[PDB]
Amino acid sequence: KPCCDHCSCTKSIPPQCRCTDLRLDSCHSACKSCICTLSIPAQCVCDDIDDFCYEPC
Amino acid sequence: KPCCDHCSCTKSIPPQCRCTDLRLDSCHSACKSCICTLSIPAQCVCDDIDDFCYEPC
Repeated sequence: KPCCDHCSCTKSIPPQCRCTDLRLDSCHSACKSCICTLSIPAQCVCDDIDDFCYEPC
Repeated sequence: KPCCDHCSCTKSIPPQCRCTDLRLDSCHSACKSCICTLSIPAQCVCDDIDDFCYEPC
């Protein structure tokens, strides 16, 4: 489920945006590159770059 | 080498702070939990929580 509570974007055109959220167990559904701690519950980061931010969670 | 360009902190006492930086190849030297993409060059995130921010990079 694609949402982001904290998005960071560059100030250029096209903008470069990422979600810095750390989430439990898994990244949102639209995340293509999800990296996670090797523990349970997993703490996971999406590091996809996009020209937009997902809507707030 | 411990620095952070973007730190996020809660507004409570004690504060809870993390570095959201995505870095190439590895996390700073003081990072205890570093997670990284499986690619080269690796893109890595520290998700340590601390009651402080590292100084800017």
